[PDB]
Amino acid sequence: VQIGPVTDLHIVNADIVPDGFVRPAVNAGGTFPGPVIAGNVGDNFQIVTFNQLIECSMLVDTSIHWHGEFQKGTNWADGPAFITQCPIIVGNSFSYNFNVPGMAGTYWYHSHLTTQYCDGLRGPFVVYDPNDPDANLYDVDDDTTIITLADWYHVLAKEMGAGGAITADSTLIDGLGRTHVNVAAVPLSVITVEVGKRYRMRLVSISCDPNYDFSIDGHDMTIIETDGVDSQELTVDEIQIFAAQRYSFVLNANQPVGNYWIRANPNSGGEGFDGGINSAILRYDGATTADPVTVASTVHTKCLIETDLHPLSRNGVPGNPHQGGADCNLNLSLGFACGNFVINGVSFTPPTVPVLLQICSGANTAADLLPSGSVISLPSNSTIEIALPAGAAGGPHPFHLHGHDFAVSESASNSTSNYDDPIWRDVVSIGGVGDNVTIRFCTDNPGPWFLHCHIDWHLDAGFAIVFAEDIPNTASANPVPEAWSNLCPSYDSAH
Ligand SMILES: [Cu+2]
Ligand SMILES: [Cu+2]
Ligand SMILES: [Cu+2]
Ligand SMILES: [Cu+2]
Repeated sequence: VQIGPVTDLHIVNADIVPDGFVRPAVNAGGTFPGPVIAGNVGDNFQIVTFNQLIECSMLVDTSIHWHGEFQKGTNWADGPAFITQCPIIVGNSFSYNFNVPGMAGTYWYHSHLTTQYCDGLRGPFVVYDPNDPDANLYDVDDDTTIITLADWYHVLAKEMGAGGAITADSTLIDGLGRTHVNVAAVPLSVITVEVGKRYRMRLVSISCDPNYDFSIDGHDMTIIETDGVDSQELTVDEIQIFAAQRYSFVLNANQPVGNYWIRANPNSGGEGFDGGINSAILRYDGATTADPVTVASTVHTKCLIETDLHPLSRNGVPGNPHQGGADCNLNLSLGFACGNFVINGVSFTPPTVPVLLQICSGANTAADLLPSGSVISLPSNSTIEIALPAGAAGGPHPFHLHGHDFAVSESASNSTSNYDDPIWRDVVSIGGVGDNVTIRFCTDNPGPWFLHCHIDWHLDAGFAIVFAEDIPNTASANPVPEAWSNLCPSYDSAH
């Protein structure tokens, strides 16, 4: 279902059984995944989030992030708990009121408090471009062509331990799928196509953890969008999609009428497709209603390599064409030890006062801000470079920056930098030991912006820092509604 751009969104508890196993959940909009929130580029979004949570097992507080939305001038509406706001308490509501100028494409929204989004609060967010340069490449782009991939757990997030290797109990495609262990024959999702039509498939990772090897038996996929960024056409037969990444791909339904397996193999949890785990069904109108009997190609011959992607627009790369050819170039030490992750030797633990409130209250520099050593200040209108050399315990880590997208100057498993025409995106795999994934952006958005691994269990384990961008201009750029100012007093009073 699609709602927005002006909408209510109730946050409720519900037991659900997507793989046949009932357990508690925290749901946005009553459903799993949440309803698609949609608008057109430049629209004003006004999302009234009513917190009606009762089940403490998964926390009754909440806070919602709009993933890949820049939130310029509205840092207060970003969502990360104790970064830009205190959580909303049960019984209250809060209006996320923001614009999306300049942005179109496929996004998502999730709880940004603790590991709550694992427990169900996740859904797609699409900004339609009425002048999409890609439009002519397909016949169908609508709610039926959104494909979410979700890891699902039989153990409540709050009880995961942590960390501590944690693994999912099934893979859900459009909210249905089968349990990895003692697989029960429960309903699979169907994606219906018509012979000869081309589809804009919007592939959304709403994963708390695993990355997926995504493929469709017998069919090609032509990538045209990555994390909101129109790309030149790239035809692949497999897509490794990491947590919180998005791709639009054109599917040309050019195979014989029939049933074809859709496959999403996670990097942990159940391996293979026995009993139809890691599966959904691509069904042609006119096919018998039966499970597919198709097989994957023994070797995928054109799998997505990220260095093959290039922006549709002439984005280029900011700054100078050599490592550290930036106004402010950074290299972070990313570590894991004794169950916790560190950035520059500091594991992230959420502050009592949100970083935004700290700045609004009078803080002027990173040194003034809590948590100590968990904030790096950035000057305005400056080319930033961030190298994120991998090696920390598993891995591969999908790093994500709030309030910005970025040029991927260096990709996973390839030590050749691209300062000419690399894809821009908002979440990127930093690959493996010896890799040196590197990103560049320009500081044109004052506010405290989260940078973290998007494996939620790793975020909770402290793999995060805040870029406090243009601290002196942060209050003037981001005026707050009284409801925002009411959040922390209500929250602290209740706790
Ligand atoms: Cu996110
Ligand atoms: Cu985000
Ligand atoms: Cu990680
Ligand atoms: Cu985040």
